[PDB]
Amino acid sequence: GAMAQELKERAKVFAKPIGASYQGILDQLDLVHQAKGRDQIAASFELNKKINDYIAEHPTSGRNQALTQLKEQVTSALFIGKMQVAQAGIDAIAQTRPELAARIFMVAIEEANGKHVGLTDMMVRWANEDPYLAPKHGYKGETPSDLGFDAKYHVDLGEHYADFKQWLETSQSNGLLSKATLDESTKTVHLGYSYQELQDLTGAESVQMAFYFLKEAAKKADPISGDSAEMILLKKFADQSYLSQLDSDRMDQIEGIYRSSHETDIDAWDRRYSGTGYDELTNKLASATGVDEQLAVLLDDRKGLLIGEVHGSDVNGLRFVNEQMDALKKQGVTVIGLEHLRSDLAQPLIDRYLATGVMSSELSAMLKTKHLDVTLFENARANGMRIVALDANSSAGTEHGLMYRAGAANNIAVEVLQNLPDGEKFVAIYGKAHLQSHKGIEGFVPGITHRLDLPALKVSDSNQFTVEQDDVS
Repeated sequence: GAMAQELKERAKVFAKPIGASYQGILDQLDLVHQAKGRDQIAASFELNKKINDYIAEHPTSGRNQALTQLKEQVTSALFIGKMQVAQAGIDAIAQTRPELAARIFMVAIEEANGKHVGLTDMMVRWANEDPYLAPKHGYKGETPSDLGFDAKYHVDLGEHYADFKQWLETSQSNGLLSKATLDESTKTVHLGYSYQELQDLTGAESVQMAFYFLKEAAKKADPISGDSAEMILLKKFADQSYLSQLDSDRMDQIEGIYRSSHETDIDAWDRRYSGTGYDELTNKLASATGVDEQLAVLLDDRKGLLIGEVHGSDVNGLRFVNEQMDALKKQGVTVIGLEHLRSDLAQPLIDRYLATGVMSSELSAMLKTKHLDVTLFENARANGMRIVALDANSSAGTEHGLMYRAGAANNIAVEVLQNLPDGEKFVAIYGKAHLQSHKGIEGFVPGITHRLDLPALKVSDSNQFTVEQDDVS
């Protein structure tokens, strides 16, 4: 009958029933109403995204222009006054990455107040050109709370589930990969390790095998793009909380790189370790014969030592520290720094060994991977010294990836080696890649040497120290 369907129709023209995607907008509004600080800003950006997503799927919906005005009101409230100066860049990122735009938005507020001018454009340029800041969906859905750890990935293995299960349980029976839980019902694995942390445990054949089937499983999920296995795991199987952690940390490092370029006194460094300062130091160091009085020159009002090693053999640093450890102890050295290990996981393992005297399996696997002598850790514990890991959690094809690592290594070196107890020196071992400063078109990052006010050193097979010159194009 013509009656009804018509009666049904204007029941809709008046009060249209709440759809599944309009409800998401109505719920997103409640977040804008209740949230404070940065969360409220991010919610507003997420609101605009859900509005823009709604209009695309539903062009003829009558809610469009009502939502369009709503988006206008929100956008105007956000970028009022001096905030419109960087509106274009931020709002462009907010179209795909609301939470990332919010972090930059907070910086833009401080820059509207005169603080750290130029940081906003730097963080925008990074978010547009650095692949690691590209839109990363990750895994969204049901996540277990039974885990005794914070899962970084939720990888669906599929056909490689059987082979992964074997090498995982083989590793867990050896005290490796403890933070990992399987689920055959979904054939997924709740992994608590990053791509970088697994790579430092590949010294054990059991882990490297499981690492293989993991990387292969990711390539099955996305063989159409040019993304590496590491990138796929982030875009497809990464935990949402972990992605927020990575984005937050990566924003902090850019801000760290920014402040390093203005506040680090390079003028004093070049006067002390370059030109005349380099000549005065080299000649005074050359006059010293034997190990002990050479260390006296190098630690003459200097917080520590920076010895460099390059790729291949080149391990005089690791050899000198192990053999002449008490010679360092005499000079006041109490800390030994290694760039060979990543701080986030290696440091609790090292501290537990230095305290109990028992080396865990996970630490033993790391030492095997990085070809580190266990005798070093034994002599360090016997001498009451502390070994610290100095590497960041970054990758080993853009320039931004190298600048991130160079800056993140600086922050680690600062929070560990810069402010030791008065009288305590240190001996850190870096590659010659970080003892130098990064001078690229896309930015500048001061080297470890600059932020720690120390020269770059090189020790020969005859235990003779020579001061390396700064690499400047």
